[PDB]
Amino acid sequence: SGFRKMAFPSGKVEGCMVQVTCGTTTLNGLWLDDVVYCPRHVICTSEDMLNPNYEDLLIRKSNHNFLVQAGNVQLRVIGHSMQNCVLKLKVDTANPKTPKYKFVRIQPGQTFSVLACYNGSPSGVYQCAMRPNFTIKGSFLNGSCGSVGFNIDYDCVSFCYMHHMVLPTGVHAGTDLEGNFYGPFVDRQTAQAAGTDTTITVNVLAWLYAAVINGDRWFLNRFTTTLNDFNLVAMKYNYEPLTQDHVDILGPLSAQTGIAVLDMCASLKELLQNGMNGRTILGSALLEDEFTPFDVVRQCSGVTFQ
Amino acid sequence: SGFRKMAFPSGKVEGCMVQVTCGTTTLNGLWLDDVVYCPRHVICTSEDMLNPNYEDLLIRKSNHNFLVQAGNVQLRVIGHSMQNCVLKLKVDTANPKTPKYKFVRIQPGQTFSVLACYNGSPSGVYQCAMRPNFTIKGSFLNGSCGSVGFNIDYDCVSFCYMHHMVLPTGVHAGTDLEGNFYGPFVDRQTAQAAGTDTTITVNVLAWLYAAVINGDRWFLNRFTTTLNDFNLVAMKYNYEPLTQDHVDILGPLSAQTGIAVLDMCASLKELLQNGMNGRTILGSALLEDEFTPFDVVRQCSGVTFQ
Ligand SMILES: *[C@@](O)(c1nc2cc(F)ccc2s1)[C@H](C[C@@H]1CCNC1=O)NC(=O)[C@@H]1[C@@H]2[C@H](CN1C(=O)[C@@H](NC(=O)C(F)(F)F)C(C)(C)C)C2(C)C
Ligand SMILES: *[C@@](O)(c1nc2cc(F)ccc2s1)[C@H](C[C@@H]1CCNC1=O)NC(=O)[C@@H]1[C@@H]2[C@H](CN1C(=O)[C@@H](NC(=O)C(F)(F)F)C(C)(C)C)C2(C)C
Repeated sequence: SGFRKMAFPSGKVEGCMVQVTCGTTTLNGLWLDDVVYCPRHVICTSEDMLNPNYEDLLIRKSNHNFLVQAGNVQLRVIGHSMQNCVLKLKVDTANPKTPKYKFVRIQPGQTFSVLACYNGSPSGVYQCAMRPNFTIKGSFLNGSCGSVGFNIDYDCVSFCYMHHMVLPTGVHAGTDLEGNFYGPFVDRQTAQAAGTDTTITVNVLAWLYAAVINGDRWFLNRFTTTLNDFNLVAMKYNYEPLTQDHVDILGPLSAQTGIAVLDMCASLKELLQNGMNGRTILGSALLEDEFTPFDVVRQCSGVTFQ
Repeated sequence: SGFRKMAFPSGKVEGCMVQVTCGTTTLNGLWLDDVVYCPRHVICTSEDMLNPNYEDLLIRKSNHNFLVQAGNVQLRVIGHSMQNCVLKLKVDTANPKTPKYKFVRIQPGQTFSVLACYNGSPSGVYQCAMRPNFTIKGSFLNGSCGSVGFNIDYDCVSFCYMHHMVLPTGVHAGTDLEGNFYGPFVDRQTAQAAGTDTTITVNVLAWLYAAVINGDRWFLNRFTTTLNDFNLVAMKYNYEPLTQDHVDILGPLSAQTGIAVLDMCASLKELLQNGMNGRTILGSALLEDEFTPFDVVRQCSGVTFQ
C-alpha cells in the first residue's frame, strides 16, 4: 500500500541535459532538437550580477563564446537569442534523444519533478510544488541553475520550470521555459521577498483522503461544515480558500472513500484548530500540502508511462 | 540551499524494466544481458499462494509458458532456473540498454532508490531505507512486484532490492537480486511479523548536521555527553546503539560544521527527552532517519554521475 513523495522517472529528461560554459560561468542547459535552453545570466561573472544590463552584456558576446558540452562532445553554436530571462542557443546537432515534449507554465498548487544537475550531469530527482507565492522548496547548490522541472503525460514531457536562484528564506525561484519568472522575481543579486506563503488547502484534503485510503482514519470526526464556514477558519491559518472546483476535483477521492469533501473539511477544521495532538498521518506530524488530487489518484491506482 | 528526499536518476534502470507474464499472473522483471530476473511466485495463481511448493509448481512449467514483453516486443525464453525466491529466465536477445551493473545485498540503515513499475512500465521513483528490521516503507500497489531498488556509483548501477510483498503493518518486504529475502520473510501468503523497528541513530545525526549546514540550529544545546551515556538514553527510545564507526562516518559532517559528534548527540538526547516542543527541523516535525551520512554529504556537495 504505502504513500510517498514520488517523482516521475527522469530518463527522458536525462538525455536532454548538457553543460553550458560562457567565460568562467558554467551551468546546465536543456537540449531539445537543435536548440539549447539555459538561464541568460550565464553571460555574467560571479560578482557582477548586482544589477546587470543583459542586452549590453549579451551584445559583447558571439556564438563562439558559448561552450556547449554534451557529456564529452562539443556542439557548435550557430545562433543565439534572448527570450525574457532565458538564452536560446541554436546548434548544428539536433538532440537525437529529444523526447516528445511541450512547454507549459504551471499554476500555483501544481506539482512537478525536478532533475537537479551539476555540469550538465544528473545528481538526483525529487518532486516539488509551486507554492501559491511562486517559490519552490527544493535542494539546489551552486551549479544547479538551469536544472529543469517537468511532468510526464504518457510519452510527452511537459517542461514547466527552470531553476535560477535561491531567495533569502532558502526557498527557490525560477522561470518557465519561455523564460518568464514565476512570481515577482528578477534575475539579479538583490534582496527579494517571497510574499507570505499559504497552504494549498485542496492538496491537504487530497492527502487526508490518501490517508483514509491507506487505513489512517483516526482524525476523521463526527461533524461536517459549510464551504463558507470552512473557509472562514481556513483563512485564519493561511489556507488558500477552497472552492466548488476544488470540491469537484476531489470528486474521485470522495467517490473512492465515501467521505464527502465537506466531512473531510470538518475533520480538517478541527486539526488546524486543535493541532495533531502528537499523532501522525502517513508517518507525518505536519499537514502535507504538496500532493495534488491527481498525484494521490495516480499513486493509489498505479499510473505508468513510456 | 534546501534539503529533500532525493532519488538517483532512474534512466539507466528504466531501460531494464520488462513485463513478465505466466498464466494469469503478470509482474515486472529486470532485463540485464540475456537474463531477465523476476520473483519466482510469478508461477502462482492469485489465490493459491497460501503455501506453495515452488519446485512442484515450476516443474509443470516450460520456457514457452513465460511471456516476456519489452514495451511491445516478445523475447523468446530459452532457459529458466530458480534462485532462492527469484526466477531467472534466459532469453535470446541481450539487453542493448544493459548499464554497467552489479548486485549488492545492502545492510540495514543503508538507503537506495526505488523505481516502482506496473506491467514493466515505470510509474515513479522514490528514495528508501532498509529499516533495521529489513522492511521498507514504500508505495506499492498490485502489479508492483519485481520493481527494483538501486544505487548509482558513477556509471555503475548497484541493484540491491526486488519487491515481493506488503506486510500487515503496511510496510514492504523483498529480496536481493540473488533472491534472498531481507529479514525472516518467506514468499507465501501467511501472517508475518516484522519485528520491532528501531531508529537509525547515525542517520538522524547526519540529518541534524544537514539542518545545521542549512542554517537550522535552534535545537543545538550547551551540553555534551559520553558515548555510553548517549546510548543509555538511545536504547530507551529504540535507537540503534551508536558506535565509534558511526562517529568516524560522521567525521566529514563533524568537520564541515565544527560540531563534535558528541555535542550533536547531546542535542539529540534532549530532543528525544523533551520532544520538539512543536518546532520543525528542515520543515519536519519528526526526527528523520532515512538519510545516510553519505546521502547528506552528496546532497550538500552536489555529487553527479552518468
Ligand atoms: C546558479 O546556479 C547560478 N550560478 C551562477 C553563477 C554565475 F557565475 C553566473 C550565473 C549563475 S546562475 C545559482 C543557484 C543558487 C546557488 C546556490 N543555490 C542556488 O539556488 N543562482 C544564483 O547564483 C543566482 C543568480 C544570481 C544570484 N543568485 C542567487 O541565487 C542569489 N540570491 C539572490 O540574489 C536573492 F535575492 F536572495 F534571490 C545568491 C545571493 C547568490 C544566493 C542570479 C539571481 C542571476
Ligand atoms: C505483487 O505484485 C505480486 N502480485 C502477484 C500476483 C500473483 F498472481 C502472483 C504473484 C504475485 S507477486 C504483490 C505486491 C503487493 C500488492 C499490494 N501491495 C503489495 O506490496 N505481492 C503479493 O501479492 C504478495 C505475494 C503473495 C502474497 N503477497 C502479499 O503481499 C500479501 N501479504 C502477505 O501475505 C503478508 F503476510 F502480509 F506479507 C497480501 C495479503 C496479498 C498483501 C506473495 C507473498 C508470494
